[PDB]
Amino acid sequence: SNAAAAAFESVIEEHDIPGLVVGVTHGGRHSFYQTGLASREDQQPVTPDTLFELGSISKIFNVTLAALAEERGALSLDAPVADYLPSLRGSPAGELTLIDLATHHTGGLPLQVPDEVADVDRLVDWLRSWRPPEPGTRSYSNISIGLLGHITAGVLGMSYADASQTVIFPALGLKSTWIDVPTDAMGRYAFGYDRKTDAPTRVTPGVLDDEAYGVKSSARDMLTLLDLELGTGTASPEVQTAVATTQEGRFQTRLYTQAMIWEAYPWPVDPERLVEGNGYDFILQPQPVDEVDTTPDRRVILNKTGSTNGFGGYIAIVPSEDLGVVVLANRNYPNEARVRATYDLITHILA
Repeated sequence: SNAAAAAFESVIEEHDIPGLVVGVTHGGRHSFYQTGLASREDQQPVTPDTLFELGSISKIFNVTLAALAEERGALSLDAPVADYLPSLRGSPAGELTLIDLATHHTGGLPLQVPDEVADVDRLVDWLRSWRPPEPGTRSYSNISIGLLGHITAGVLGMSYADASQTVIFPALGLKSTWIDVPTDAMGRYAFGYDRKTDAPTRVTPGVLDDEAYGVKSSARDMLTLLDLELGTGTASPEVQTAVATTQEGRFQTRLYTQAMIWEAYPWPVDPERLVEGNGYDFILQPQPVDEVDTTPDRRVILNKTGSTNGFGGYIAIVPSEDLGVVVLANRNYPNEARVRATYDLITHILA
Protein backbone atom coordinates (compact mmCIF):
# COMPACT_ATOMS: atom_id res chain seq x y z
CA SER A 1 0.00 0.00 0.00
CA ASN A 2 3.16 2.15 -0.15
CA ALA A 3 4.03 1.66 -3.83
CA ALA A 4 3.21 5.19 -5.06
CA ALA A 5 5.43 6.76 -2.39
CA ALA A 6 8.48 4.75 -3.46
CA ALA A 7 7.81 5.33 -7.17
CA PHE A 8 7.65 9.13 -6.84
CA GLU A 9 10.11 9.78 -3.99
CA SER A 10 12.93 10.55 -6.45
CA VAL A 11 11.07 12.92 -8.76
CA ILE A 12 9.62 14.85 -5.80
CA GLU A 13 13.12 15.70 -4.59
CA GLU A 14 14.79 16.12 -8.00
CA HIS A 15 12.24 18.81 -8.89
CA ASP A 16 11.15 20.10 -5.47
CA ILE A 17 7.51 19.20 -6.09
CA PRO A 18 5.60 21.04 -3.33
CA GLY A 19 2.52 18.83 -3.52
CA LEU A 20 1.57 15.66 -5.34
CA VAL A 21 -1.33 13.19 -5.40
CA VAL A 22 -1.58 9.75 -7.01
CA GLY A 23 -5.00 8.16 -7.41
CA VAL A 24 -5.13 4.52 -8.47
CA THR A 25 -8.18 2.61 -9.64
CA HIS A 26 -7.79 -1.16 -9.96
CA GLY A 27 -10.78 -3.48 -10.25
CA GLY A 28 -13.02 -0.63 -9.10
CA ARG A 29 -11.04 -0.08 -5.87
CA HIS A 30 -9.88 3.52 -5.42
CA SER A 31 -6.70 4.41 -3.51
CA PHE A 32 -4.84 7.70 -3.05
CA TYR A 33 -1.32 8.73 -2.07
CA GLN A 34 -0.99 12.38 -1.01
CA THR A 35 2.08 14.35 0.03
CA GLY A 36 3.05 17.96 0.53
CA LEU A 37 1.17 21.21 0.29
CA ALA A 38 -1.31 22.59 -2.22
CA SER A 39 -0.19 26.03 -0.97
CA ARG A 40 3.12 26.82 0.73
CA GLU A 41 2.03 30.06 2.43
CA ASP A 42 -0.95 28.86 4.49
CA GLN A 43 0.32 25.24 4.56
CA GLN A 44 -2.80 23.70 3.05
CA PRO A 45 -2.01 20.01 2.36
CA VAL A 46 -2.79 18.12 -0.81
CA THR A 47 -5.82 15.82 -0.48
CA PRO A 48 -7.80 13.70 -2.97
CA ASP A 49 -10.08 16.78 -3.22
CA THR A 50 -7.39 19.38 -3.99
CA LEU A 51 -8.00 20.97 -7.41
CA PHE A 52 -5.12 21.00 -9.90
CA GLU A 53 -4.79 22.54 -13.34
CA LEU A 54 -5.08 19.68 -15.86
CA GLY A 55 -3.52 21.49 -18.85
CA SER A 56 -3.78 19.36 -22.01
CA ILE A 57 -5.57 16.61 -20.06
CA SER A 58 -8.56 18.98 -20.38
CA LYS A 59 -8.59 17.90 -24.04
CA ILE A 60 -9.94 14.51 -22.95
CA PHE A 61 -13.16 16.22 -21.82
CA ASN A 62 -13.21 18.16 -25.12
CA VAL A 63 -13.22 15.05 -27.32
CA THR A 64 -15.65 13.20 -25.05
CA LEU A 65 -18.06 16.10 -25.46
CA ALA A 66 -17.59 15.96 -29.24
CA ALA A 67 -18.25 12.22 -29.15
CA LEU A 68 -21.28 12.80 -26.92
CA ALA A 69 -22.46 15.45 -29.37
CA GLU A 70 -22.12 12.87 -32.13
CA GLU A 71 -24.06 10.26 -30.11
CA ARG A 72 -26.90 12.85 -30.01
CA GLY A 73 -26.80 13.70 -33.73
CA ALA A 74 -25.74 17.33 -33.25
CA LEU A 75 -22.66 16.83 -35.44
CA SER A 76 -20.68 14.12 -37.19
CA LEU A 77 -16.99 13.63 -36.48
CA ASP A 78 -16.42 12.97 -40.21
CA ALA A 79 -17.88 16.27 -41.41
CA PRO A 80 -15.47 18.98 -42.60
CA VAL A 81 -14.81 22.01 -40.40
CA ALA A 82 -16.37 24.18 -43.12
CA ASP A 83 -19.78 22.64 -42.36
CA TYR A 84 -19.57 24.52 -39.03
CA LEU A 85 -17.26 27.49 -39.79
CA PRO A 86 -18.58 28.40 -43.26
CA SER A 87 -16.08 31.22 -43.89
CA LEU A 88 -13.52 28.40 -44.13
CA ARG A 89 -15.13 26.64 -47.10
CA GLY A 90 -12.57 25.98 -49.83
CA SER A 91 -9.56 26.47 -47.52
CA PRO A 92 -7.27 23.72 -46.21
CA ALA A 93 -8.48 24.41 -42.64
CA GLY A 94 -12.13 24.16 -43.66
CA GLU A 95 -11.42 20.81 -45.33
CA LEU A 96 -10.01 19.29 -42.17
CA THR A 97 -12.56 16.98 -40.54
CA LEU A 98 -13.52 17.13 -36.87
CA ILE A 99 -11.68 13.82 -36.45
CA ASP A 100 -8.57 15.53 -37.89
CA LEU A 101 -8.85 18.19 -35.18
CA ALA A 102 -9.26 15.59 -32.41
CA THR A 103 -6.19 13.66 -33.62
CA HIS A 104 -3.95 16.62 -34.65
CA HIS A 105 -4.05 15.36 -38.26
CA THR A 106 -3.60 18.82 -39.78
CA GLY A 107 -0.28 19.01 -41.63
CA GLY A 108 1.45 21.45 -39.27
CA LEU A 109 0.30 24.18 -36.87
CA PRO A 110 2.12 26.17 -34.19
CA LEU A 111 1.57 24.71 -30.73
CA GLN A 112 0.09 27.96 -29.36
CA VAL A 113 -2.44 30.42 -30.72
CA PRO A 114 -0.23 33.10 -32.34
CA ASP A 115 0.48 36.11 -30.13
CA GLU A 116 -1.05 38.42 -32.78
CA VAL A 117 -4.49 36.73 -32.70
CA ALA A 118 -6.78 38.51 -30.25
CA ASP A 119 -9.86 36.23 -30.19
CA VAL A 120 -11.47 33.18 -31.77
CA ASP A 121 -13.05 35.13 -34.65
CA ARG A 122 -9.62 36.50 -35.58
CA LEU A 123 -8.24 32.96 -35.27
CA VAL A 124 -10.81 31.72 -37.79
CA ASP A 125 -9.64 34.46 -40.18
CA TRP A 126 -6.03 33.42 -39.56
CA LEU A 127 -6.89 29.79 -40.35
CA ARG A 128 -8.49 30.84 -43.65
CA SER A 129 -5.11 31.79 -45.13
CA TRP A 130 -3.10 29.10 -43.29
CA ARG A 131 -1.33 26.49 -45.44
CA PRO A 132 -0.07 23.27 -43.77
CA PRO A 133 3.64 22.89 -44.61
CA GLU A 134 3.45 19.05 -44.48
CA PRO A 135 -0.08 17.93 -45.41
CA GLY A 136 -1.22 14.70 -43.79
CA THR A 137 1.23 14.80 -40.88
CA ARG A 138 0.34 14.86 -37.20
CA SER A 139 1.08 18.21 -35.53
CA TYR A 140 0.28 18.66 -31.85
CA SER A 141 -1.48 22.00 -31.37
CA ASN A 142 -3.86 23.88 -29.08
CA ILE A 143 -5.25 25.59 -32.18
CA SER A 144 -6.94 22.54 -33.70
CA ILE A 145 -8.22 20.89 -30.50
CA GLY A 146 -9.38 24.31 -29.31
CA LEU A 147 -11.31 24.92 -32.53
CA LEU A 148 -13.10 21.57 -32.14
CA GLY A 149 -14.37 22.58 -28.69
CA HIS A 150 -15.55 25.88 -30.14
CA ILE A 151 -17.37 23.98 -32.91
CA THR A 152 -18.95 21.48 -30.49
CA ALA A 153 -20.13 24.22 -28.15
CA GLY A 154 -21.57 26.11 -31.12
CA VAL A 155 -23.52 23.04 -32.18
CA LEU A 156 -24.92 22.72 -28.64
CA GLY A 157 -26.03 26.38 -28.47
CA MET A 158 -23.97 27.46 -25.47
CA SER A 159 -20.53 28.54 -24.30
CA TYR A 160 -17.87 25.85 -24.06
CA ALA A 161 -17.88 26.58 -20.31
CA ASP A 162 -21.60 25.77 -20.09
CA ALA A 163 -21.16 22.74 -22.33
CA SER A 164 -18.48 21.45 -19.97
CA GLN A 165 -20.21 22.27 -16.68
CA THR A 166 -23.85 21.54 -17.63
CA VAL A 167 -23.46 18.74 -20.24
CA ILE A 168 -20.29 16.61 -20.11
CA PHE A 169 -19.20 16.92 -16.45
CA PRO A 170 -22.67 15.92 -15.10
CA ALA A 171 -22.98 13.18 -17.71
CA LEU A 172 -19.67 11.80 -16.41
CA GLY A 173 -20.80 12.00 -12.79
CA LEU A 174 -18.20 14.56 -11.71
CA LYS A 175 -18.73 16.94 -8.78
CA SER A 176 -15.35 18.70 -8.41
CA THR A 177 -14.49 19.45 -12.03
CA TRP A 178 -14.74 23.02 -13.31
CA ILE A 179 -13.72 25.40 -16.04
CA ASP A 180 -14.61 28.27 -13.68
CA VAL A 181 -14.02 27.20 -10.07
CA PRO A 182 -16.87 28.55 -7.88
CA THR A 183 -16.46 30.53 -4.66
CA ASP A 184 -17.05 27.61 -2.27
CA ALA A 185 -14.36 25.55 -4.03
CA MET A 186 -11.62 28.20 -4.40
CA GLY A 187 -10.13 27.18 -1.05
CA ARG A 188 -9.36 23.76 -2.58
CA TYR A 189 -7.63 25.25 -5.65
CA ALA A 190 -3.90 24.49 -5.35
CA PHE A 191 -1.27 27.11 -6.11
CA GLY A 192 1.20 26.27 -8.84
CA TYR A 193 4.91 26.93 -8.41
CA ASP A 194 6.98 28.30 -11.27
CA ARG A 195 10.02 26.23 -12.26
CA LYS A 196 12.33 29.25 -12.62
CA THR A 197 11.17 31.70 -9.93
CA ASP A 198 9.53 29.29 -7.43
CA ALA A 199 6.73 31.94 -7.33
CA PRO A 200 3.04 30.98 -6.95
CA THR A 201 1.25 30.82 -10.27
CA ARG A 202 -2.13 30.16 -11.86
CA VAL A 203 -3.14 29.65 -15.49
CA THR A 204 -3.53 32.97 -17.31
CA PRO A 205 -6.29 33.75 -19.85
CA GLY A 206 -5.75 33.08 -23.53
CA VAL A 207 -7.59 32.44 -26.77
CA LEU A 208 -9.31 29.02 -26.66
CA ASP A 209 -8.11 28.49 -23.08
CA ASP A 210 -11.44 27.01 -21.95
CA GLU A 211 -11.56 24.66 -24.95
CA ALA A 212 -7.90 23.53 -24.86
CA TYR A 213 -6.54 23.71 -21.30
CA GLY A 214 -8.96 25.32 -18.86
CA VAL A 215 -10.19 22.36 -16.76
CA LYS A 216 -9.42 22.02 -13.05
CA SER A 217 -10.16 18.75 -11.28
CA SER A 218 -9.27 16.65 -8.25
CA ALA A 219 -7.65 13.24 -7.99
CA ARG A 220 -10.94 11.81 -6.70
CA ASP A 221 -12.93 13.12 -9.68
CA MET A 222 -10.24 11.93 -12.08
CA LEU A 223 -10.64 8.37 -10.77
CA THR A 224 -14.36 8.64 -11.51
CA LEU A 225 -13.31 9.60 -15.05
CA LEU A 226 -10.83 6.74 -15.28
CA ASP A 227 -13.43 4.19 -14.14
CA LEU A 228 -15.54 5.41 -17.06
CA GLU A 229 -12.54 5.17 -19.43
CA LEU A 230 -11.86 1.65 -18.18
CA GLY A 231 -15.46 0.77 -19.08
CA THR A 232 -16.42 0.07 -15.47
CA GLY A 233 -18.28 3.24 -14.48
CA THR A 234 -21.85 4.44 -14.15
CA ALA A 235 -23.09 6.31 -17.22
CA SER A 236 -25.82 6.22 -19.84
CA PRO A 237 -25.31 4.22 -23.06
CA GLU A 238 -24.59 7.60 -24.75
CA VAL A 239 -21.58 8.26 -22.55
CA GLN A 240 -20.26 4.68 -22.54
CA THR A 241 -20.31 4.87 -26.33
CA ALA A 242 -18.76 8.34 -26.46
CA VAL A 243 -15.91 7.27 -24.16
CA ALA A 244 -15.19 4.27 -26.41
CA THR A 245 -15.32 6.47 -29.52
CA THR A 246 -12.49 8.57 -28.09
CA GLN A 247 -10.16 5.57 -27.63
CA GLU A 248 -10.55 4.10 -31.15
CA GLY A 249 -7.29 3.95 -33.09
CA ARG A 250 -7.35 6.61 -35.81
CA PHE A 251 -3.79 7.16 -37.07
CA GLN A 252 -0.53 5.32 -36.52
CA THR A 253 2.57 7.33 -35.73
CA ARG A 254 6.06 5.84 -35.52
CA LEU A 255 5.69 5.26 -31.77
CA TYR A 256 1.99 4.84 -30.91
CA THR A 257 -1.57 4.89 -32.23
CA GLN A 258 -3.30 8.28 -32.16
CA ALA A 259 -6.90 8.21 -30.97
CA MET A 260 -8.94 11.31 -30.05
CA ILE A 261 -6.36 13.04 -27.81
CA TRP A 262 -5.71 9.63 -26.22
CA GLU A 263 -2.39 8.13 -27.31
CA ALA A 264 -2.30 4.32 -27.23
CA TYR A 265 0.79 2.10 -26.97
CA PRO A 266 0.97 -1.72 -26.92
CA TRP A 267 0.79 -3.37 -23.52
CA PRO A 268 3.34 -4.37 -22.27
CA VAL A 269 5.63 -1.57 -23.55
CA ASP A 270 9.27 -0.69 -23.43
CA PRO A 271 9.09 2.39 -21.14
CA GLU A 272 11.71 4.07 -23.36
CA ARG A 273 9.09 4.06 -26.13
CA LEU A 274 6.66 5.75 -23.75
CA VAL A 275 9.32 8.34 -22.93
CA GLU A 276 10.22 9.15 -26.54
CA GLY A 277 6.57 9.27 -27.58
CA ASN A 278 6.07 11.96 -24.92
CA GLY A 279 9.33 13.77 -25.72
CA TYR A 280 9.65 17.25 -27.19
CA ASP A 281 11.34 16.11 -30.43
CA PHE A 282 8.13 14.18 -31.15
CA ILE A 283 5.66 16.72 -29.67
CA LEU A 284 6.83 19.92 -31.36
CA GLN A 285 7.40 18.89 -34.97
CA PRO A 286 5.19 17.31 -37.65
CA GLN A 287 5.32 13.51 -37.71
CA PRO A 288 4.25 11.18 -40.54
CA VAL A 289 1.26 8.96 -39.83
CA ASP A 290 -0.32 5.89 -41.40
CA GLU A 291 -4.10 5.62 -41.38
CA VAL A 292 -5.56 2.57 -39.64
CA ASP A 293 -8.82 1.54 -37.93
CA THR A 294 -7.31 0.06 -34.74
CA THR A 295 -4.15 -0.38 -32.68
CA PRO A 296 -1.70 -3.10 -33.80
CA ASP A 297 -2.17 -5.05 -30.55
CA ARG A 298 -5.50 -5.66 -28.85
CA ARG A 299 -3.94 -5.00 -25.42
CA VAL A 300 -2.91 -1.36 -25.09
CA ILE A 301 -1.97 1.35 -22.63
CA LEU A 302 -3.45 4.82 -23.26
CA ASN A 303 -1.88 7.90 -21.68
CA LYS A 304 -2.03 11.70 -21.67
CA THR A 305 0.30 14.33 -20.21
CA GLY A 306 -1.01 17.71 -19.10
CA SER A 307 0.78 20.82 -17.87
CA THR A 308 0.37 24.48 -17.17
CA ASN A 309 3.03 26.90 -16.05
CA GLY A 310 2.63 25.72 -12.47
CA PHE A 311 1.28 22.18 -12.81
CA GLY A 312 2.36 18.78 -14.10
CA GLY A 313 -0.16 16.00 -14.63
CA TYR A 314 -0.39 12.54 -16.17
CA ILE A 315 -3.04 9.85 -16.60
CA ALA A 316 -2.66 6.29 -17.91
CA ILE A 317 -5.13 3.41 -18.26
CA VAL A 318 -4.54 -0.28 -19.01
CA PRO A 319 -8.02 -1.64 -19.86
CA SER A 320 -7.02 -5.32 -19.93
CA GLU A 321 -5.96 -4.85 -16.29
CA ASP A 322 -8.86 -2.59 -15.20
CA LEU A 323 -6.07 -0.30 -14.01
CA GLY A 324 -6.04 3.50 -14.01
CA VAL A 325 -3.52 5.96 -12.54
CA VAL A 326 -3.73 9.75 -12.22
CA VAL A 327 -0.75 11.83 -11.02
CA LEU A 328 -1.28 15.52 -10.26
CA ALA A 329 1.47 17.87 -9.04
CA ASN A 330 1.66 21.60 -8.50
CA ARG A 331 5.03 21.76 -10.19
CA ASN A 332 5.56 21.42 -13.92
CA TYR A 333 8.15 18.63 -14.09
CA PRO A 334 9.46 16.68 -17.10
CA ASN A 335 7.26 14.31 -19.09
CA GLU A 336 9.97 11.65 -18.92
CA ALA A 337 9.84 11.78 -15.12
CA ARG A 338 6.03 11.40 -15.07
CA VAL A 339 6.17 8.41 -17.43
CA ARG A 340 8.96 6.48 -15.70
CA ALA A 341 7.56 6.95 -12.19
CA THR A 342 4.03 6.03 -13.31
CA TYR A 343 5.32 3.05 -15.30
CA ASP A 344 7.27 1.97 -12.20
CA LEU A 345 4.13 2.22 -10.07
CA ILE A 346 2.10 0.19 -12.60
CA THR A 347 4.63 -2.66 -12.72
CA HIS A 348 4.56 -2.87 -8.92
CA ILE A 349 0.75 -2.99 -8.86
CA LEU A 350 0.62 -5.82 -11.41
CA ALA A 351 3.53 -7.80 -9.92
